[PDB]
Amino acid sequence: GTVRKAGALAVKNFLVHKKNKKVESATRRKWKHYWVSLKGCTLFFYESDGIPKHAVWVENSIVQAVPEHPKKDFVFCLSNSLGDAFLFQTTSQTELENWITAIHSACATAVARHHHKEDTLRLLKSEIKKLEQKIDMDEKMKKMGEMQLSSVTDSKAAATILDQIFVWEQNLEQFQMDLFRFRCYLASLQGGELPNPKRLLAFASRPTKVAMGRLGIFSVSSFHALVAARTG
Repeated sequence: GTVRKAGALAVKNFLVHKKNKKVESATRRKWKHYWVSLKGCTLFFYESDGIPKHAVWVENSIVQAVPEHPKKDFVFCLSNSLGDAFLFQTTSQTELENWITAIHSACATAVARHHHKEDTLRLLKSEIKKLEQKIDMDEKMKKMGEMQLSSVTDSKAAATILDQIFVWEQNLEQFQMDLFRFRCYLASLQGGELPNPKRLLAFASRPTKVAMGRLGIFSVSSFHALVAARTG
């Protein structure tokens, strides 16, 4: 409940997930300036012309720099655990990095408290290892199922296997996203470099690539929103 970071930020809605379960582009709006405080795992927005006006819960979030934003420098994008994303602009490159580190650190903390552990670093490493194993197992089984398909003549049995193949496809996306997120949280705590966004995007399934094409956006942020929108 302590203030981890506070500062001036311009803010704009970027993706929204209202219904159901469909991520859409947010209606176009002016950037709005706020004094913004990160307390625990929540960003509080205060009208600079004066108790918080808005509050955004950012547990299990991902924050990514958007250096290629057209009209603006020091823009970053936070995608939450529900399928929404938000654009923020800060005052400098250093403060951008500071904001990323502080949000990811609050997240790392909230995760540790969810597993009732005090040693956040140890927990994150444990969760990272577990995900890596889940992923390895399900990639192997998925391949086994695909190969198995050509020797299954009964269409009902084949259909059931195809179902599980696609279930693994979706789960693998989610696991990869979660792993990326935990690597962000771990980097924040270690002063390490963030995981590679382009590597993550290579794990997008075909239906996700289609969806992104519909949003008109191919980024860690839109990928994350789509996955999270599945409450995945």
